[PDB]
Amino acid sequence: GSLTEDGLSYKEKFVVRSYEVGSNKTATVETIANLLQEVGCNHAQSVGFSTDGFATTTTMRKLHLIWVTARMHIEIYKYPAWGDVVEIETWCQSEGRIGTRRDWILKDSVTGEVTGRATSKWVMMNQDTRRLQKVSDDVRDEYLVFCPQEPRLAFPEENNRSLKKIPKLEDPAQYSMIGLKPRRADLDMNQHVNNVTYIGWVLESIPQEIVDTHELQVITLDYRRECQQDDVVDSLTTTTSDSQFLHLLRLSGDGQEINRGTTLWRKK
Amino acid sequence: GSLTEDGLSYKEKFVVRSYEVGSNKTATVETIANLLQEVGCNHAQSVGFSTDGFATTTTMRKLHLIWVTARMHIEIYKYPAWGDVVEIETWCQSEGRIGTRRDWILKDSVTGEVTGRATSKWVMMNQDTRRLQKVSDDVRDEYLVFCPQEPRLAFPEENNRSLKKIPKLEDPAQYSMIGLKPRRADLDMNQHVNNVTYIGWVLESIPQEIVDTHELQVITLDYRRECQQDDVVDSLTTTTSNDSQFLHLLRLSGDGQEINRGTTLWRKK
Ligand SMILES: CCc1nnc(NC(=O)[C@H]2CCCO2)s1
Ligand SMILES: CCc1nnc(NC(=O)[C@H]2CCCO2)s1
Repeated sequence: GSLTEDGLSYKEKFVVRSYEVGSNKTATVETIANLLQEVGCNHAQSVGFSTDGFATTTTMRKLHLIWVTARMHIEIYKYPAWGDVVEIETWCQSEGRIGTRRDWILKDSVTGEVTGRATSKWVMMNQDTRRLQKVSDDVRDEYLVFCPQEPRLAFPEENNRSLKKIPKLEDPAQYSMIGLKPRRADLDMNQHVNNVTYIGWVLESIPQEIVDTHELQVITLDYRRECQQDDVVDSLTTTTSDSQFLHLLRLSGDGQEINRGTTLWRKK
Repeated sequence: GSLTEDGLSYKEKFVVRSYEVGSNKTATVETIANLLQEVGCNHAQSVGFSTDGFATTTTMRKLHLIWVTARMHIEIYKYPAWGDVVEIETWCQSEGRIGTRRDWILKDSVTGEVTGRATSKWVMMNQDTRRLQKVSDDVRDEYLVFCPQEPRLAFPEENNRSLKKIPKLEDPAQYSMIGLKPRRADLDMNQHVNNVTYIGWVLESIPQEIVDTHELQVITLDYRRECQQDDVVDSLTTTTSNDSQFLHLLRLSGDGQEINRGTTLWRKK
């Protein structure tokens, strides 16, 4: 993998591994989300960022500032099969004072066809107090030299699926998965729970019958609070409709919300 | 990756991914175990076996027979870091009428140094009734043409760590992790729980303080029963011992039915 000719985006190819496929003989949504995170880290390293979960840059590290995700939106049209080669292109962009946006384009390396696309919103915050102090003009200069100056959006459509307000799930939930805990495989270098784990936990409340008759097409997820290593999560789901669902992840005890989102599934 | 010049073993290189590393800034033991399974699958495809995790041959598929693991033994001397290139060499061998043995050698592609090695015992079994059976002549001749004829062992030593009898953990356990469940990421094409998941569940009862002051050197695990998709596991551990050793036990919560038992040896950083 490497930065493109203009240095304003990053490309990388991946072969789909045998342990990365699920009950469809094709890659799982956690494999796809993991591959997005991998190409995002390699892009951050190729431009001088911190390589950890946050692409910190200088003066941000001086002020104990980190980039945290607020929203993840993934759309998949064709899940790659075992042995397939998938090319992913990622790029960074400034969203004024609110934060950053990271986009991805998934392609089949054989047919050159777009088989998926993703978008994410990142907010700036203090690593210790966790307060979203997204105020810094000189910090914006250190990352802008790596972003395309003209807008380049994976989902360009005016007021699309990635910019929709997600409501809160009313109790009782139609489907649920209680007692979900992270394991050592789900933790990073600083022992924080991987962003891809939350996606997998959201889908643990989808019934097996839906997974056996449908394929996941769209997933919009909002990150409200981070799940600690010793925390326990409850996954909630209700059919809002193709099939559509409303999701909610909360701490098993107090019922403190960590995530909320929507999923759209298609018949096979 | 490809079969070697003689066609009796398989080699493959892997770059360590960012999501594959843990608290040590190096690959997790589940990443290592996953890479062994990946090169094992590619070796099985390159010689004509099934790629569903059972390495099934023509006659085996006709009689509803599959290959299932009975023991896993992994030894790691240096965990690869993010961005490192690790070369793994795997090969199969017949163990008479008991079953098969699959071995691995892990090397750093830069220094050519051996940074790990693994061994596994595989028994033949009816896919449906789960009854183990002795390897017949028709089946044996179909897989022997892919195994080296002279013995090639990753752990050659006379009475090594990979052929030791593992005892059963007496209650109460010193450490424990209750309510472990598999997720959709842990299931294969036929919805069976991945063999690497059991290794991760065994290590969930090791205290965080041991993980923060030591690195896992050896792991011997025995597979007694398979955990179903809707099953829940209890992980048990007791210190048996610079180095630290433990005894492990995985069992179902609703009955205490054993699925795994093993030993782990850790060394100071
Ligand atoms: C879908 C899950 C994720 N996708 N991407 C992730 N992370 C990243 O791309 C890197 C670059 C920004 C800092 O972290 S998490
Ligand atoms: C450590 C976990 C595993 N290591 N290896 C595994 N599987 C394999 O190598 C292949 C060989 C044919 C059967 O499956 S499971």
